[PDB]
Amino acid sequence: DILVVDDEVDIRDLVAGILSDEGHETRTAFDADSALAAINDRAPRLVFLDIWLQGSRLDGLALLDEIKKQHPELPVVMISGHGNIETAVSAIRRGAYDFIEKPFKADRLILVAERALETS
Repeated sequence: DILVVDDEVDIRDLVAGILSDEGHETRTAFDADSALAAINDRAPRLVFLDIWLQGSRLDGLALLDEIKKQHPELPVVMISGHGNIETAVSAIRRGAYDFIEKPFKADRLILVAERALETS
């Protein structure tokens, strides 16, 4: 499976839509509790995780740490905004595979998803 964790419904729908159109089965979550429950239900192949997760008990990086602690082999790709490159590089230092910055194109998203799925 491939889990998309983002409180921003528009970006989450766009990401899930692009990946589903490419032939991947997608699952969505909107915070730390919904994401952790979805992974414990069935471990996904890949996770796309928003760096903020506004309204969540745990923000994107605090959730990344939790996912990495519980599932070290599970690749996590961050999704960030303009001016967040230092937070995205901090996420890579903490185990994130990569990051994608908004506004992003579909081919870029599929490429990073592809690249993350090969390292196994």
